Order: sequence, then C-alpha cells, then structure tokens
Amino acid sequence: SGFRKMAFPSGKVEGCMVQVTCGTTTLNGLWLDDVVYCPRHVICTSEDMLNPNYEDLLIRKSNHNFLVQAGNVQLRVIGHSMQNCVLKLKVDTANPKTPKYKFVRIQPGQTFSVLACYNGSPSGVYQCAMRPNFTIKGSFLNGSCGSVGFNIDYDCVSFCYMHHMELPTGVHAGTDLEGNFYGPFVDRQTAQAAGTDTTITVNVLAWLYAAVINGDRWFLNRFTTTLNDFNLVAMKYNYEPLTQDHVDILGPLSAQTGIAVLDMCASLKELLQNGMNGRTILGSALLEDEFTPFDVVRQCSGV
Amino acid sequence: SGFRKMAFPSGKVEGCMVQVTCGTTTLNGLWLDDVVYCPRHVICTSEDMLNPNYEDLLIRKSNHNFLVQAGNVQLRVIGHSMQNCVLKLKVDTANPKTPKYKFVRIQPGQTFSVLACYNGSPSGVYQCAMRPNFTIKGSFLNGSCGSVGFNIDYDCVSFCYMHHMELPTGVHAGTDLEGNFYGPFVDRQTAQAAGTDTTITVNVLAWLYAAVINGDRWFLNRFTTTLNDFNLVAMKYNYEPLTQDHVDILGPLSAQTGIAVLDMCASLKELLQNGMNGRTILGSALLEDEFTPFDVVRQCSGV
Ligand SMILES: *C(=O)[C@H](C[C@@H]1CCCNC1=O)NC(=O)[C@@H](NC(=O)/C=C/c1ccccc1)[C@@H](C)CC
Ligand SMILES: *C(=O)[C@H](C[C@@H]1CCCNC1=O)NC(=O)[C@@H](NC(=O)/C=C/c1ccccc1)[C@@H](C)CC
Repeated sequence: SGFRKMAFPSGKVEGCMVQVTCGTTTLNGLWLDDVVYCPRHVICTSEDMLNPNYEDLLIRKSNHNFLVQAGNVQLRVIGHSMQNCVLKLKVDTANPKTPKYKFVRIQPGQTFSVLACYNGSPSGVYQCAMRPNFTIKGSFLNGSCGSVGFNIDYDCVSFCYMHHMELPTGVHAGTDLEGNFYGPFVDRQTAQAAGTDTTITVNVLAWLYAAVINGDRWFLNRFTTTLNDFNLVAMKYNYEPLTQDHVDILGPLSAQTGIAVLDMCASLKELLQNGMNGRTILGSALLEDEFTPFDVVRQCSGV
Repeated sequence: SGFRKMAFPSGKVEGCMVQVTCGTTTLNGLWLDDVVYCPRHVICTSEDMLNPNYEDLLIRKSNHNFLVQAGNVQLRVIGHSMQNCVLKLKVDTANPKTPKYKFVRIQPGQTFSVLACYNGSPSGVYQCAMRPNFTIKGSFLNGSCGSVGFNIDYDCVSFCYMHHMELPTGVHAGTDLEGNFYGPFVDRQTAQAAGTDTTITVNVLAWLYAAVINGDRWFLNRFTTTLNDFNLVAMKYNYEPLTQDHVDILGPLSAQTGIAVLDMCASLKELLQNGMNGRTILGSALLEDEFTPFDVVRQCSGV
C-alpha cells in the first residue's frame, strides 16, 4: 500500500553523464557508445545569445575547442556535428557503461524521470510530466543543461528529454535526444513564454483509481455520467477532453476496483464542481494529474 | 528555479541489492563487503508469525537454508547471525560494487531516499521523511521487505532504514541497519498501530523559504511574532514546538531571503488560522513538512 511520486532507478543513466566545456561554458553531456550528446548552446557566448546563427558559430569551432571529462578522465573529441539543437561529439572511447537504450519522443501527458546533474555529476532524481503546453515543471539551476529525462522498460533506457532552458514562469523547456524541441521554444534569447496549459484528465482519473486501490473512497458516488456530459464539464474547468481511447486505457484499473470509468467520471465532475470541502486524496488537497495509468498500475500492483 | 521532492541518485545502492530466500519466503537483502543484511522475519513461517521466538527459529536454521542470489549469480552463505531484527549472512564473496558507506540512525523530521525493490531488483526511488511517530509514508508491496533508505554525502552512502512491515493505516515501519526498530513496532503479528502524529514545524518553515526563493510570496506579511506566541498557536494545530535551535538552523535561508525567521512564523500562524483561501504554495494546497532545511538549501542553491 501507499502511493508516491516515484522515479526510475537512476544507476544506468548515472554511468552516462559527463562534463562538457566549450569556452567558459560548462554543462552536462550524455555519453553513449562513442558519442557525447549535449545542448548546442554550449558553443555560444552571451555576445551571441540574441540572434545566434548556430551554423556560423559551429563552423568556427574545432574538435579541440570541446573539453569532455568523464569523472577524472579526459575524453578526446575526434569529431563534432550538429543535430538540430543538440551537438554530437564523437570521442575516442566508447562508454563501457552504455546501457541498452532508445531515443524516444514522448507525448504531452506522459511522465519520465529526470536525473538532475551539474558538472557531469548527478544531484538528484525526480519524476516529471510533459505538460499539454510542452513545458515541464522541474527543478533546474544554472549548470543543469544537458541533464536528461528517461523511462526504463525492463533494462532498456528510453531517453526522451534533454534540458535546455527555463521560461519566465519558472517552468522548463528542452528537446528530445534528436535535438528537436518540445513545444514552440527556441535556444535563443527571446521573450518566449509558455502557452496556456490544461489539466491531464486521463491522469486525474488514474490517480483517483490509485486512491481507491489505497483505501481512499470518500469521493465515490452512485452517479454515473455520459462521456459527453462529462466533457462538457471538463471543458469548463480547463480539463482536456476524455476520449474513448482514454476510457479503454483505464480498463484494467476499472476492472481491478470494480468502478466503471464513467462512474469515476461522475466523482470527478462532483469534485470539480464542489471541491473537496477540506478533505484530502492520497495526501493531496488538489487533483493530481502527473500520474499516468501506467504509473498507477506499475506502482499499485497488488495494492 | 523549481522545487521538487527529489531523491538521491540510486546507482550506488542498486549495486548492493540481492535476493534472499529462506523456505518459501523471498525478500531483498543488502550486500556490503562479504555480508548480506535482511529482515530476520525471512526465517518465519506464517505458522510462526503470532509469537515467534526468533532465537528458537534461528538455532534451527543452517547456512544452506539461505539462498542468496545477486543477479543471476548464487552467493554461498558461510555464516549467519542475528543482530536485533536484522539477519547478517556472511557470504563467500565481497561485493565488488560496495560503496563507501555508514550505518546511521536518523531522527524524526529527517528525510531520506528509498529504493523500492522486489526479488533483489530495484523498482523505483522516492523521498520519505521519518514521521514524529516513527512511521514513514512510503510505497511498499509484498516482497518489498529488505528495501533500504539512505542519504548520500559526497560519495558516502549513509544507510538509515530497512523496510519490515505495513501498519493498518497504510503507513510503514522498519529498522535502522543495526536491526533496531524505529518506534514501538515489533516484527511479530499484533494489533500494533501508529501513535498520534504531528506536523514537523521546522520543515514547514523551510518549505515556505523554498517558496519565497522560487517566487511564491503571497503569504508574506509585515507582522512578526514572538517564539512563545507562535508555539502557542502551533500547539493548537498539532504542530511540533519550534526551538531556538530550529531558528538557528533556518538562519541561512533567512539570510538568503532577507526574511527573519520570526517573520515567517507570523506568515505560518496566519496560514494555520485562515488557510490559503484557494491559493497554492509551490504547487500545493497543503502546508508541506517533508523537506528539511538541508533539502531546501541543497536544491535551491542559487534559486
Ligand atoms: C543551462 O544550464 C541553463 C539552465 C537554466 C539556467 C537558468 C536557471 N534554470 C535553467 O534551467 N540554460 C540557460 O541558461 C539558457 N537560457 C535560459 O534558461 C533562460 C532563462 C530566462 C531568460 C529570459 C527570461 C526568463 C528566463 C541559455 C543557455 C539560453 C538558451
Ligand atoms: C515484506 O515484504 C512485507 C511488506 C509488507 C507486506 C504487506 C504490504 N506492504 C508491506 O510493506 N512485510 C510483512 O508482510 C510483515 N507484516 C506486515 O506488513 C503486516 C501487515 C498488516 C498486518 C496486520 C494488520 C494490518 C497490516 C510480516 C513479515 C510480519 C512482520
């Protein structure tokens, strides 16, 4: 029993973190086989942060402009190239700790574990969700760029995020490991801001099922609702529409608890319209939306 | 910027987890040097869960009654002994992945990272606090016994918790790594229940400072309070008394924000008496008490 925001064990990723320096800028790199991946903005000066032509800046760089340190071992860069907003630094040594891995891009509403790093050394690990507006609500200080987000399936690491920047609202923006940004953000200095966010309805329902599995039942009721009547209420409260695919995805949790999905939707409608009246669910006074149905099943296996 | 419940990187501990079987019971063990540590209740049958004499049960056991598997490598047990509520199984091989480590017992109000494991294999990592009533609010299913809690300082792992059981309220109980329980709990089947808990006041104040550092300021006010007038209110709301040592410990966060500790106490008194009126702090609608002053400083270094 119990339900916590749980990250994947970080060991396999810790073995891939290195330190990358160019000029006076130091950040983190990801060392897989004989390539080190890092944010391309490592090559910029703050004389260049305004309208950097990254192509121009990179043609002016050489292999020896990049210092890569793995612990207290210097790796020799023997090649460099740009892949969208990430740099690929070919080094003379394959990482002996390379796990089985994939580069996957995730969807808004999906979760992943972040290994926050500074100077190539891991600091902590926590769980994030990709928001509908393609930001993440993380914990990142200067020097954290190049920290990565990931999921593990059996013992294959699916890397899905590399950290690049913080927005004025305090949320965070980055790329997949092919260097393609999540969302309409750019690695150049603008007034860029997060677009309007919404609540991930299917996740809130998943977390309500987690609560039932863990013995929190006070929000349940007799009522059921139609999918269309629910979505009418969800729209009003800045919740994403619930699709029939979402209903299908919640099937296993519905079966385990004996609570039909549209029954739980009726509980959610009442929570949205009346609040909790000073009660809590799984220790929270807010409806939580950063647990996927998978996060719930994986953690609530046998309560 | 940003503030998250952050765990320590788990790599150093993942390398120490093994699987321990005795009879039909399998749980997790911690493999350090040539010793494997696990809960002594591994030797019990459910014919014995009522009033086990652990001394009696252990004298009837032999080395070959204990199967220890490290990945897909069998370790030979060459010695066994009881240390309070933990078993020490001497094995024929020192763990080559043994980190620098300490066995430390923590205080209520302190935090640590838990590496949840099943069958010797890590599942996830999350942060816990030791509650004033010596329980922890974790996420543990059957098979998780022997999972450990820990902190890291530089690259020394201070193990502080081994998991033994779940209470009827859904909270969790265990021992330090010397086998001594936290709290008045026993590894035998009783009606044992958690005593009454309280809120960790110094941690709530630390988290309010974290919020200010991260730009949440709406709860601040002009008022200051005396320590005694604050503690009068804290008592009324099931908060622990604030000591002058607590005030001193909050010094660095007070200096960084320019907000005197007794000023923040006045904010807390008002929050306790009036609630938040539908606002949130660092994403929470409740006052959070599972971040220590250290957790805040370490994470909010340079905002
Ligand atoms: C790389 O380590 C940093 C990480 C940032 C630093 C600020 C604190 N939190 C982080 O995640 N990346 C950068 O410094 C990039 N720029 C920004 O993050 C922009 C911050 C900002 C600018 C203007 C208004 C509000 C906020 C640099 C590399 C440019 C892409
Ligand atoms: C070891 O893996 C388990 C872990 C438990 C199992 C239940 C689910 N969550 C856990 O943490 N330890 C035990 O099974 C011990 N007993 C209990 O946890 C008691 C559960 C309980 C009993 C009576 C009323 C309410 C709850 C065994 C080994 C006895 C110490």
